Amino acid sequence: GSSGSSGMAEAAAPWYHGPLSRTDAENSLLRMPEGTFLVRDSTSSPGDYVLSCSENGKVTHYKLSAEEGKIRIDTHLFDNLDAAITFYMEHELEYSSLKQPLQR
Repeated sequence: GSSGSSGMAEAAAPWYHGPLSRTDAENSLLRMPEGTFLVRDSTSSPGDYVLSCSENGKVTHYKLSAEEGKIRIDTHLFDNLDAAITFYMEHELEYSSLKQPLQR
């Protein structure tokens, strides 16, 4: 058909970047304004995730650990990743709230 794969792609969330490293997350978010965020596979723990954020003139990283198939981050427990992202849109994370997904 077309180019064709633009249909879909496939519908991981706009903020999800897969097996991205820290250095690449940091070189993207240091170039973006504050409150730009992404989620990636965890560089220390297969099946955990990591939220990375542009905050306070730097880049930050927070673990989204798997707990009975739900998502643990700091002390908080959410049903899934999009609920954890939505919570840090309504509330501040550490230095600011989430504002926009990193482009791809």
